[PDB]
Amino acid sequence: HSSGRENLYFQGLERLDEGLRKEDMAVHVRRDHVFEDSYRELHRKSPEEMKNRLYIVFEGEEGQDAGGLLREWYMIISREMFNPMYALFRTSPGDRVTYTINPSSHCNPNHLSYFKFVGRIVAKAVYDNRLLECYFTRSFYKHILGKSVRYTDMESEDYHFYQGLVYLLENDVSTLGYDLTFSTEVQEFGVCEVRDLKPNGANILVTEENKKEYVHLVCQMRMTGAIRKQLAAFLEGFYEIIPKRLISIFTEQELELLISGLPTIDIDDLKSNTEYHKYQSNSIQIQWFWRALRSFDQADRAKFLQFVTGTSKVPLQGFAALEGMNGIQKFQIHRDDRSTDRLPSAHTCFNQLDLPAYESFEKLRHMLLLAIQE
Ligand code: NA
Repeated sequence: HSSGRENLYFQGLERLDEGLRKEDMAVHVRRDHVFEDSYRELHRKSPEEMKNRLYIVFEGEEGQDAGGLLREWYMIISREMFNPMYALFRTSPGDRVTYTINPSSHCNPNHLSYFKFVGRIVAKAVYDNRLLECYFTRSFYKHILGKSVRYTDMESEDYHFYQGLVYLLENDVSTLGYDLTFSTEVQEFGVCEVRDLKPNGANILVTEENKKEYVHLVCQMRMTGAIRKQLAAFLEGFYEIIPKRLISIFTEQELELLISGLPTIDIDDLKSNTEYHKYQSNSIQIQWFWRALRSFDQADRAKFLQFVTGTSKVPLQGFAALEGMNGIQKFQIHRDDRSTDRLPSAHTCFNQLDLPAYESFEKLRHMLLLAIQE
């Protein structure tokens, strides 16, 4: 990552700055109105204007340290961005801690422009190497990167539908008893429609050799169909500061770490807050697991967390506060029992690692690491 790519990205960004001389720029804001005043103050700016040094003025409160204020301000925008009152962002039902665009955002009639704005902010922060406590779904990170969602990502977004997809994948198409079509229901702006996944989609049956393309098409549609206009607006704001070709250098895991930064994983904390199914605390590959995880630099530790959890966010209260689809859910490890040439797999909504009974430490370590990236 730092092995070349991150650094080209800075090189390429600095090259667009060539001959841009930045200014200082006021943000006049009231304390109880920080978010909306900030919108009013910045949304009509140009992208180039938006690359200026911000300094923030809190109306009618005593003169303060500019640096401390800007930091304070970014923190407020971070939390207020995700305030349910604006109806912009909604939590992952699987991962509880992560956010995407709320399909019901249209009840705020400014939502479209607020989405462009929040896009500009996120990208300004990244541009200026300011870290935000913003934690999105991996599907959302994939959207910024222009990367397609895999059916896997559906487990924490729509459990029943994901279960539907798995069933279709593992079964013969006439074994279903019913037959599917190249179309799904979508509720955009409150309105329900059945959208085709391709021309004449509604009249094209899914078959044994259709079903992969079907699964691909339906996930994209399901994940972005209600969201289209909001995403476009977000992506508009973001790409105006960081061009799409530049940001696309990163993977989805990397992108997240870039915005919010690298998390700290206290392994005594995590270990003290782990559950086991089929394995015991002292099963040999559990001991091997802990030994393995501890041997990871913090890059790989963070990526492992993303893998098993669906986010890089460590809870403020520690891993005893770890959450999942069914509520409070500790990290847990199961022995899966399928063949040993599998990689380990995760189901993030249950904060769950499925770990095969590997024959040796070195094999487990090597195999876990593989699972952590591709
Ligand atoms: Na999770």
